[PDB]
Amino acid sequence: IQLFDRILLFKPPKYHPDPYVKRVKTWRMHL
Repeated sequence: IQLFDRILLFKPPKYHPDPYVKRVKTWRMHL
């Protein structure tokens, strides 16, 4: 379930977001 770029831990009960902290995840992916 990570088809965000190529198209457009726990589970959150308040929202149904098809990940809270990406501010520094994608940046480290290019390293």
